Amino acid sequence: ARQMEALNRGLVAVKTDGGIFVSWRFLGTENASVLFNVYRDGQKLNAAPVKTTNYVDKNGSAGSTYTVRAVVNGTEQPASEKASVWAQPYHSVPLDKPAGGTTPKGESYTYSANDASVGDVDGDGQYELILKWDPSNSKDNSQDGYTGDVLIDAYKLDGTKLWRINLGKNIRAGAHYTQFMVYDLDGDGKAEVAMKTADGTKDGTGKVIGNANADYRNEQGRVLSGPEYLTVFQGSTGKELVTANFEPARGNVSDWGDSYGNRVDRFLAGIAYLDGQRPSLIMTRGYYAKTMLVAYNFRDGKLSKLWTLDSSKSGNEAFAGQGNHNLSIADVDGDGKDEIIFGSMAVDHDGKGMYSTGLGHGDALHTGDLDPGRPGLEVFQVHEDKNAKYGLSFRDAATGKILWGVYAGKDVGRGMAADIDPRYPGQEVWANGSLYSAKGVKIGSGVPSSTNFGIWWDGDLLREQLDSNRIDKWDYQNGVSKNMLTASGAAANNGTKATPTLQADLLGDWREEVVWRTEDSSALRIYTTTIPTEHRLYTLMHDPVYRLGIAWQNIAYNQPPHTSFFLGDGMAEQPKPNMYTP
Ligand SMILES: C[C@@H]1O[C@@H](O)[C@H](O)[C@H](O)[C@H]1O
Ligand SMILES: C[C@@H]1O[C@@H](O)[C@H](O)[C@H](O)[C@H]1O
Ligand SMILES: C[C@@H]1O[C@@H](O)[C@H](O)[C@H](O)[C@H]1O
Ligand SMILES: C[C@@H]1O[C@@H](O)[C@H](O)[C@H](O)[C@H]1O
Ligand SMILES: [Ca+2]
Ligand SMILES: [Ca+2]
Ligand SMILES: [Ca+2]
Ligand SMILES: [Ca+2]
Ligand SMILES: [Ca+2]
Ligand SMILES: [Ca+2]
Ligand SMILES: [Ca+2]
Ligand SMILES: [Ca+2]
Ligand SMILES: [Ca+2]
Ligand SMILES: [Ca+2]
Repeated sequence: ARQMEALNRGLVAVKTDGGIFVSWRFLGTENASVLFNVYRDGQKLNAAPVKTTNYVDKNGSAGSTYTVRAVVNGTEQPASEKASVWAQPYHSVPLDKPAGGTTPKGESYTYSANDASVGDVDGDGQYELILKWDPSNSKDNSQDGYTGDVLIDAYKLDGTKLWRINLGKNIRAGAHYTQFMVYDLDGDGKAEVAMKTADGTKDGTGKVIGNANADYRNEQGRVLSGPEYLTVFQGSTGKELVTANFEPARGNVSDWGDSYGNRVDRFLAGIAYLDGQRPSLIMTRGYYAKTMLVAYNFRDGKLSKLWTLDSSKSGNEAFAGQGNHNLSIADVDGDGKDEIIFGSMAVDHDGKGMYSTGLGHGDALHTGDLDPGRPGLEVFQVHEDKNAKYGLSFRDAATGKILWGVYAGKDVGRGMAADIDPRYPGQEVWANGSLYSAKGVKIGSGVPSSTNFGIWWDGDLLREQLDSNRIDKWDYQNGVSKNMLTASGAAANNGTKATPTLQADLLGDWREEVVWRTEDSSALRIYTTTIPTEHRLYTLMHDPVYRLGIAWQNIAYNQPPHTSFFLGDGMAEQPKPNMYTP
């Protein structure tokens, strides 16, 4: 059994024209025989216990409050936490927008709300939002220039700002720099926050790490010298718990494949259950050429290093040049322990390189049960090298064997995987203007109008699409996308990537919520679906691959999360998660 979060009922109630829509979690600790009673202000609404974890109360009002009681072995359990009614289709979390600044070159910049993650920092079973702020002069690794400070905040859903960490002048702003992990690493029931830090990083209590005044910014506005640190911060306070020297260490900038400072600063990170029971922290560096991955534990108040994979070591040459601007984490070989899907290569739970497809770097990656007729997980990936044998590859996750691929002869920058067509079993995949079945059979002539995120939003087991401030649904019979939601007043992030601040099943039933910032970053808006469903599934945060996907969603070029099992049309009934909570 794996350590997973002790979650509350996640009860939510939302005003609609047809009454109050109520939804809640089916928890990983609950059996299939569990049913529910719904109460409005202490009065039961349903004559018989309901199975599905959504309910429409036609008689409810904006002033109503709700509780749910589980019915276990014929006996009603204590009431859930109380839920009030959302007067809007989204819940707003007001933000403390940081003031703008000026760089040493006299350039002004302002802040916008950017990537988020979630963790329960106080252990009450409700997630907090951990938000990264982005200065308007943040930089790709290919670009020279100074950047504003990167700020990381924690908010409760009620709008309480718990803390701000300022990573300081020695941490450059941009997609590929700070990769922040939020997770209960030590198993006490409370999340911590881990990331790369430097001299001058200021914790949530205002304490500066290392050499407070050291300035290692070069004239390119890059930080290519000086110490580098790894810090675990307390989730509730942002206080520094432990700081160690960061590995993978920089060495020489040129070790990584250029001298101007691009390849050296290509970071990814993850949470992986390397021991099959408890989480470990993964920090990576490099992917275009030299590539390193290091694993750590944070347990019993100590940070410990577990292993290193270094492509520059004799025997590891095949593990250079393969990584994406993203990764996945999953138990692919069935031993209960997590492996790392690092673009075109994979790394075992003990840090040993498993395989490389040799197809090289790409920009999108999907690891899940894509072909439910083929035992094991599958990885769908796209490839940037115009001379790659395949521009899109669909492989056995464990062995790396290519099941099918298609030559593109060009950079294929986007690819998606989602069950959008029930006429073909399993998840469809699309890239480079074509849609395919899980078996590689081209379907029709179109593709969905986005190739970004997949989201479970409506009531059916097919997956919808998310891009920018929109949720769309694929009309598979007619081969066209149609809009389901346009979140007016909400904005996506990261320029052409057009990503939400976060997509995750963070409250209510199994459908995924979306967190988008407002245009002016004065608030985050959490949208939860009010489309009824006949289906009950365990909260996705209790799935061992989905939960890990939420932890890495922020990293570099944000990718959508996947479940460890096939969730889609014609799916088998999912088994209870094998888990315990702290
Ligand atoms: C942009 C940058 O922001 C902070 O790190 C400090 O105020 C520093 O002096 C300034 O140069
Ligand atoms: C306010 C504080 O001032 C100095 O100690 C450093 O510049 C540090 O990075 C900054 O956070
Ligand atoms: C400006 C922005 O920066 C990063 O998020 C990505 O490179 C994206 O494609 C670009 O549009
Ligand atoms: C939309 C906007 O685009 C780019 O300029 C930056 O990457 C920023 O972080 C993002 O939110
Ligand atoms: Ca909490
Ligand atoms: Ca903890
Ligand atoms: Ca495994
Ligand atoms: Ca293994
Ligand atoms: Ca790329
Ligand atoms: Ca499979
Ligand atoms: Ca399908
Ligand atoms: Ca659906
Ligand atoms: Ca939900
Ligand atoms: Ca990102």
